[PDB]
Amino acid sequence: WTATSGSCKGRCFELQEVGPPDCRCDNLCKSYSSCCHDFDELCLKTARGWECTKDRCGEVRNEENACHCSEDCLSRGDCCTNYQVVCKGESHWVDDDCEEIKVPECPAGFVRPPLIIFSVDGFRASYMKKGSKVMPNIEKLRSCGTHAPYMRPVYPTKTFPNLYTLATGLYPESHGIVGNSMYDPVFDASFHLRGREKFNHRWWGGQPLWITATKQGVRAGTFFWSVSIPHERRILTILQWLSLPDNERPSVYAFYSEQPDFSGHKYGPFGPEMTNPLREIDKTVGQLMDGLKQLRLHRCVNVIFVGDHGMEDVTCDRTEFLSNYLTNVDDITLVPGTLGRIRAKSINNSKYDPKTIIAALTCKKPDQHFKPYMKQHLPKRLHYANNRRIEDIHLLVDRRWHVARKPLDVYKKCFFQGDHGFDNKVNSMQTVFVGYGPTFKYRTKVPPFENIELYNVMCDLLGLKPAPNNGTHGSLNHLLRTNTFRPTMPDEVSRPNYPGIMYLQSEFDLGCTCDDKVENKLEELNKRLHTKGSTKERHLLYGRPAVLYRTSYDILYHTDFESGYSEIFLMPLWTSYTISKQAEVSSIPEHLTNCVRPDVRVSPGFSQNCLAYKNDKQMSYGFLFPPYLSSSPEAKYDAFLVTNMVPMYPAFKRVWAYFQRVLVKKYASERNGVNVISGPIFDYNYDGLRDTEDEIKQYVEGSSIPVPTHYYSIITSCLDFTQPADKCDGPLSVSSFILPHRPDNDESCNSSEDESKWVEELMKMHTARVRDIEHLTGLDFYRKTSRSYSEILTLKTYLHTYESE
Ligand SMILES: *[C@@H]1O[C@H](CO)[C@@H](O[C@@H]2O[C@H](CO)[C@@H](O[C@@H]3O[C@H](CO[C@H]4O[C@H](CO)[C@@H](O)[C@H](O[C@H]5O[C@H](CO)[C@@H](O)[C@H](O)[C@@H]5O[C@H]5O[C@H](CO)[C@@H](O)[C@H](O)[C@@H]5O)[C@@H]4O)[C@@H](O)[C@H](O[C@H]4O[C@H](CO)[C@@H](O)[C@H](O)[C@@H]4O[C@H]4O[C@H](CO)[C@@H](O)[C@H](O)[C@@H]4O)[C@@H]3O)[C@H](O)[C@H]2NC(C)=O)[C@H](O)[C@H]1NC(C)=O
Ligand SMILES: O=C(Nc1ccccc1)c1cc(S(=O)(=O)N2CCCCC2)c(Cl)cc1Cl
Ligand SMILES: [Ca+2]
Ligand SMILES: [Cl-]
Ligand code: NA
Ligand code: NA
Ligand SMILES: [Zn+2]
Repeated sequence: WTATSGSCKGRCFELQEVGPPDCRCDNLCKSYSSCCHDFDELCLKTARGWECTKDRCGEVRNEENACHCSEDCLSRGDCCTNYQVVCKGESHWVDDDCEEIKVPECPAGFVRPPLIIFSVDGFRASYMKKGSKVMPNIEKLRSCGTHAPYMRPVYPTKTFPNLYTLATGLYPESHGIVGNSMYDPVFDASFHLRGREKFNHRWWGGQPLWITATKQGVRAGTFFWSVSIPHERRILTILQWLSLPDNERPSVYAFYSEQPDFSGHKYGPFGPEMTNPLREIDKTVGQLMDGLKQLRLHRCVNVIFVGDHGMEDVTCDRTEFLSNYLTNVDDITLVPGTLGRIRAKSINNSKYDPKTIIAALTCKKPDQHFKPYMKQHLPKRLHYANNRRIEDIHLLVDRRWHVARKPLDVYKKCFFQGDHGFDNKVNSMQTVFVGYGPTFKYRTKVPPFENIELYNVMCDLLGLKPAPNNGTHGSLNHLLRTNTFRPTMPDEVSRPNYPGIMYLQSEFDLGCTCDDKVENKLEELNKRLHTKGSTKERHLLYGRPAVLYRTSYDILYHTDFESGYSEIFLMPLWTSYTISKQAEVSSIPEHLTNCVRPDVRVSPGFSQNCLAYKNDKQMSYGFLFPPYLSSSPEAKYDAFLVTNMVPMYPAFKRVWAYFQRVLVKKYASERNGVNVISGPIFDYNYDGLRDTEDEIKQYVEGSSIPVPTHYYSIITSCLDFTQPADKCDGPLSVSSFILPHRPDNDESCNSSEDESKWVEELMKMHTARVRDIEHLTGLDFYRKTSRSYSEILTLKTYLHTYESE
């Protein structure tokens, strides 16, 4: 109950929120049924519209008008945004040449440049080029400030997950807003866009920018606007707040637009009806910038123009129906649309079984436009699993498509021509970023980056210390003129051992055999130097990775590769090798097919054994440095060392063998040499973080050899590909992957065919950032390069997406 009989007199859009049953005058009251009786009248004035005209110039202040053109309006801070243009012969901000803002030019009393976040829903990245003729204010921000060709949203590419990621720097799985619709089984509550439950604080995790600012003594405007408050009024309110006294004035502000998303749903991303909503957004930007110029703040404020997601063409006839796959369709709840989430309709039903649901949804139709997943098998790059609100069964829906439970659901809900929510690597889902202001660079283009990074930068822009988040702080330093954050490399926690020859062959009883007792004074001194790290500068190009947790491990040197061998997990954490453009692929000789050799540098007790693999009917083994790429028949023996061996399902060996036999060499030809670092990942609790040994759920039968959940590789070369990977003078180029270690290839519908028809497609799907691999392994790569650390941070956040332009 609200006693809505108090007044909003002088309280319009108050920044602090009052405790009911006192009525509220903040820009949230509408949504709570709690506005004072006189809110509309006093706070939502509209008399005479939004623009000064010639005859209103110097008028007598009439307090009923929406905005003012009277003489005193500037010092009252409530002029219409075009006042100076109409009544003082000023020019519009968009008609002025841009001039570098080298330093903040702020009125006295400003202790820091304010930050204004202008967020636009559904603003697809290509609108910047395609709509450029009708968006002159946005185009001026873009060309004069710092801009990216696009900004990658988070998955799912829905509105609240992304806005809250912008505000917190967190993956939806960590902040908790994992969709536009959700069920929390601990609360036993649901969350929908309509309604009031979305306002309960228990849904919203992490620490959003407005709370970060408040806790550190920076005042914030609101980050939420009631849908009925028109855009002109939101601008005028921000401009009014900017005129408060030094002690009351916020330092950070947010504007939000429902457009062009609202229209994109009805008409499609490029429907002819879309030109007008782009015109109108641009006009709103014009009003803000003219408003800032009037207050002499247009060379003082940092402005971020940022989208939450793009928009794709989607119609009702492109709907796949679960009723065409399942007979039990009434025992399930589907969260539908551009992604699928499935749970049991009732937890009393113990005859509900996720395994048979997945099987009934897997490769059932020739052109199937979705793919089912246990959430833990989703591409690690999506970071979409570690939250009780994310259902165990997920469907990744193809771009342009919908999934629904039954046809009745679609026609008893064609309405729409556009939607979003798809995989965040999809081009149509990309959105925009422009930074304009004293703290951003002048006329600078930066490479595409992910919206998880912005929270750190907004904290930098405001002199705040960011709460712990998923950005990599310093990876966006190149956007900024000043205020950069000077990060330091994390300290190595465990130093390695460097074992020499310490064990006789006959101390090993591992059940391993090798045809290798076939017999020099030149070439024994040679092989000794190789084992001491003579070729290490060839194969370890950027230094050895640092181990950032407490563990016991050995560096092992070889002619063709170097490894960091874990005595705890009985395999390498990392293996590093360089393959030059000239290198040749050979095969495994027949006498060596099943050869595994003891490593006399490493004790029996810290080794794998062949017998476990023999006894384990499901589990076979592969090698991290591939025998196929050995530099010589004699160096090939090193590849069969028990310390280069890792556990692999036969189904996964098809993938691995193709990557190692065909793809590595392909990349080295295309890229002019590559450096490769490969290894195992253990993420049994799917939190995106390295497992400790007591978290391992599966071992090679009858042994202590833990089974990886994934295998990674990091493939580095010279960005200037006229220089070979091993002799590169400037910036690097990287692509990486985290392949799921699965006992079947059910994920690849074409897997019964030749690996050349499906393997590379699978790897592309599981593309990753080096930074994803660092979280999963506790390692830190690129420790010794000739590049600045900020540049390396940017490289570590890079994702190779395999989309076209
Ligand atoms: C992306 O960045 C983020 C932020 O840096 C990373 O997430 C962090 O990961 C940390 C490591 O896992 C984690 O630290 C844990 O914190 C526990 C305290 O949790 C509270 O405090 C934090 C900080 O204020 C707060 O944010 C938390 O809020 C979570 O929970 C509520 C819901 O309950 C949500 O509203 C909120 O959104 C958030 O949810 C998310 O996090 C939790 C995990 O905390 C997930 O379960 C959710 O699904 C969701 O993703 C909390 O209010 C603390 O208790 C933990 O400590 C246990 O484990 C350690 C190991 O060191 C042990 O030593 C401790 O003693 C303790 O163990 C005891 O409890 C165990 C579990 O009950 C038990 O098994 C043992 O036997 C012991 O008795 C731990 O320190 C931190 O909370 C999150 N922060 C956030 C915001 O998510 C994330 O990893 C990054 N992602 C990637 C890929 O890099
Ligand atoms: O992050 C948000 N806005 C946003 C706007 C621009 C740029 C980035 C983010 C956001 C804030 C609110 S809230 O402030 O009202 N709130 C949050 C926590 C307590 C419950 C009610 C709500 Cl309900 C929804 C969103 Cl999406
Ligand atoms: Ca883990
Ligand atoms: Cl959703
Ligand atoms: Na086996
Ligand atoms: Na298959
Ligand atoms: Zn939308």
